[PDB]
Amino acid sequence: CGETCVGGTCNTPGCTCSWPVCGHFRWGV
Repeated sequence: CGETCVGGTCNTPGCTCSWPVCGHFRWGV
């Protein structure tokens, strides 16, 4: 998605948290 969940919170509809950053595991956005 192009974000960062340094706090550990990125549970969005269609996106996952990837501390420090945020997005996915394959792409990372």
